[PDB]
Amino acid sequence: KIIINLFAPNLPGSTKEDDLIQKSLRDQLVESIRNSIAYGRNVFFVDGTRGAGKTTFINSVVKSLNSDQDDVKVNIKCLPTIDPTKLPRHEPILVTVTARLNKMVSDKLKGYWASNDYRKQKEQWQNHLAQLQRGLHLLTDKEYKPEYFSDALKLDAQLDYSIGGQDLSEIFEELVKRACEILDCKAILITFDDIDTQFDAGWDVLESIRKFFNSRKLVVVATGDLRLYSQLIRGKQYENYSKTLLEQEKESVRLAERGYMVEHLEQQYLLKLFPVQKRIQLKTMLQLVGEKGKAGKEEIKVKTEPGMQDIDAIDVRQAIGDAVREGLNLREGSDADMYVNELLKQPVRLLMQVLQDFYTKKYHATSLSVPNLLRNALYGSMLSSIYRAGLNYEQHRFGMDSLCKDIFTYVKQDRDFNTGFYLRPQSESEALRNCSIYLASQVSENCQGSLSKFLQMLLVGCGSVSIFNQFVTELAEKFEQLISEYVAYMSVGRIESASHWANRCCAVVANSPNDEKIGVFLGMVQLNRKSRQHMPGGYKKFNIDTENGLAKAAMASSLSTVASNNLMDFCSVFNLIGAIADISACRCERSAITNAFNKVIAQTTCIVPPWSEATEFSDAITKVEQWLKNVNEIEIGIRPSALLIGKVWSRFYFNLNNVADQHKTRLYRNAEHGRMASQSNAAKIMRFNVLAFLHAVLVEESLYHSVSDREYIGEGLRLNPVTSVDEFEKKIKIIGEKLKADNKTWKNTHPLFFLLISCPILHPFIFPVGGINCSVKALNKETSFNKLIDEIVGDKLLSDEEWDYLTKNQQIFQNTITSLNSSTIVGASYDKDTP
Amino acid sequence: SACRCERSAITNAFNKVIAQTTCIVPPWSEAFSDAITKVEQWLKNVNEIEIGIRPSALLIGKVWSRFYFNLNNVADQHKTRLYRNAEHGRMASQSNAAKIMRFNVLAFLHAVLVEE
Ligand SMILES: Nc1ncnc2c1ncn2[C@@H]1O[C@H](COP(=O)(O)OP(=O)(O)OP(=O)(O)O)[C@@H](O)[C@H]1O
Repeated sequence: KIIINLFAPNLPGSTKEDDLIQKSLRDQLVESIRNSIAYGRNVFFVDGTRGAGKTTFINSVVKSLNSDQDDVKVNIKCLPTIDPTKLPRHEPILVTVTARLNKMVSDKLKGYWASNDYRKQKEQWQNHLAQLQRGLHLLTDKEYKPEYFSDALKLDAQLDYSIGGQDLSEIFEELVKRACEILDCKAILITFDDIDTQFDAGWDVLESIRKFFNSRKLVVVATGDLRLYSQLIRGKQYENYSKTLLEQEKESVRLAERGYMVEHLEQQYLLKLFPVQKRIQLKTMLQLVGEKGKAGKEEIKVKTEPGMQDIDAIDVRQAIGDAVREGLNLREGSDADMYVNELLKQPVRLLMQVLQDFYTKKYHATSLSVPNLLRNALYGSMLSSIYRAGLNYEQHRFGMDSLCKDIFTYVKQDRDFNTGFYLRPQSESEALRNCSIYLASQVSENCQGSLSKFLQMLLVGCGSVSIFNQFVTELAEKFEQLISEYVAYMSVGRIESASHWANRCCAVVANSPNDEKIGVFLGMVQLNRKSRQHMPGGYKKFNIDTENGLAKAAMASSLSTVASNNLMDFCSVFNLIGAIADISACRCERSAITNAFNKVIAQTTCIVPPWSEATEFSDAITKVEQWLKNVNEIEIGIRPSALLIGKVWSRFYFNLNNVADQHKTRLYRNAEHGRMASQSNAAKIMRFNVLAFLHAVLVEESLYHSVSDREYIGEGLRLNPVTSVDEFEKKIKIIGEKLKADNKTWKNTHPLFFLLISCPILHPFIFPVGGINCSVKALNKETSFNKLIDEIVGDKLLSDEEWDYLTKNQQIFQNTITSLNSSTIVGASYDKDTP
Repeated sequence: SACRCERSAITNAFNKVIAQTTCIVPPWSEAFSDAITKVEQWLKNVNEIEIGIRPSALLIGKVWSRFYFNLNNVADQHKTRLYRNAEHGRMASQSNAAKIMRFNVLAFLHAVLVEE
């Protein structure tokens, strides 16, 4: 039963019983210490990294040994713990030990009453101390005076030392023996604190232990890190090599053999001092409480509130679980517990300061933004790792712009361009591992409570590194110059708008001239700006004026042109998504919504990246204004994570790869008004580009969104819709009834998909006139698809007569695209027809 | 091979291994309801048998070595046996994609079998 009170100071000095994390080792060491005496140098080493609690451990060992020392068969007196870092820089350790030993002895003489025995054993003690003072210069001398030879040849004493000469260890050995007689103890414990704070001063501890602490009446307990003593020992065996030899034999053959010798003298210097059978490894908090399935060797509980009852105290893994899950907006499972495990493997001081800072402000805040509490808690603890890894550190500049830059500068060092945006604690280095949980808190804090910041992190944050894992990585110091150019061109960290990112993102996927020269790309299709001959069928140069209402608005938000030797023109889904990320940010006023469609269309000049060789429109605004009304009351309960945004991009990116190549072929002569799956056109590619985003959001919303604990897709193969709709239709059908079963609505369980499926900007792209897979029986799926969508959003996207025109083989369309199918894709050969 | 052999978790874990996994090229590049049921008793046997598994470092290394070399021969001898007609056929002189992957799987079973 171990309970840690977070509102207590929780310091190594101010830690009483009943909260010792190391209670199994404290008892195990003490009995093993007593066993050694009850049965030669006797040194116990308590291993452990920095912040493990080594000072707190020995502090408990002395407390558990000084109690009932005379009430047990083997009496062991303990000196106060010696801290090698806090001692005077030049004070010998033997001086410190003797000074602390003299105080213990003198205090015992003042407890005696028989003056005959008091005076008999005080003359001996003063004689031994005076003899130690006489020979103390042997340590603090830079030369050997010839007149000291008389001291070695003096025998004017009754000691009758075994070996001749003024051996200081011999003088100290009987000094300890005299002290044991006075204190009436069978041994004396010399506890040495760790040297981790300043480890160059721990050499005197090592040399003193092996020289003067060899007696059977001395028990030495020294803690620290063997990884740190090894560097101290190795650097001192190198000082035994003459400087001239090192300078004259700098070549590898003899240099390597010397290094083999030093590591082979270091190895046995540790084995001589701290024997393996006596070392004790301090267990980190993960090894105590254990995992969910593995039995917890101990039971650690945390008092997360002031005045909390002992029964009320909650388990530490649950306490970390609450902070990690709510702080990162993350749901119970492998991903949430992967962060919790990493926080447990942290040094105890670092972990106990994350919890202390998080739960102190959490309680104080109520007297909420839990992700903000964890962001500040992790910022302070992982600050040394943030500085090392080069992440943003100023707190007045925290925001979306200063976060997407951090995600790019993190995966660049992590080298995980495929899954780095997940921000999982997987990096081998501890600095990048520490930043991963801090960055995850940053993403779960900024994007929380707003849909606009979710899409900016999706495109600018997660996307920018994927648009680097391809289309920029083939060009690769040159790599650091490529990074410098790429982030300056795309202006990540200072983006003007999400749409502005998409237009630059259009060029990089365009300034990489793909094979077959077809102007069909990942999530973007090129369209001709000029008219020529040789165009069969109804294919024609794209004209924006053909579309009406939302149809004109939807393309205007999607069209993006880049200035080059010739003005390329593109229709991307990133521009469509970036437009949504811009409308959501602004207010519900009509004036601001109008500018969103008109931020890029006719006032931007997207020069190619340097790494290249060369009214009814008011009705459209009304629908967007109505949708923005929904966003401002639904997005307040959104809980996006760094995992969800990373996952949603991953599926959305994978689909855009499938639809890119699976439609690079089906661009045949009769593809206009495509009705079979073997014919595709600009209305087909863009329909599944948009439907890819609506699916990636849909499938991994229920999978990973923290608002709904349960899973509503159920168990099955989560195939994604490419050139088809049944894959999307299968999942959207089966989700609907489960919420009715659980008495939950579509908006309070999948707020992200509900908002994006009800966005009028992408509504014309869901059912383009050109893009409809009205097969003999697949049209029933789309008929169900339209019915499901019309019920999710609450409004009929297309009227009964409007739907019949798309399926059955004039009409004006104010809600669906019209001229996209007739558009001519650059680099497409319109000579081969569908067979 | 997961823990607790939970009929739902085994189903949940089975859908992960069959889900399509897409990955990008490395930077150093120049370019079933009754199916889950049959898995249940397999984990019933695994949890009551794997306790006795005593895999050495040499065992794991050696089994791979036979496993690594066999797939070299399979990818080399069948590298030219993709003829025009009847690769499924009747004899071993011709090879198809269903027997390149048959001997690749059989190589793993053999390498485990022979050197265990
Ligand atoms: N038994 C314990 N109970 C409560 N908190 C503990 C305990 N052990 C360690 N801690 C926490 O971990 C921190 C580290 O303690 P400690 O000073 O012993 O570590 P150290 O870094 O190994 O030692 P040093 O201060 O000598 O460098 C403490 O300040 C405290 O916050």
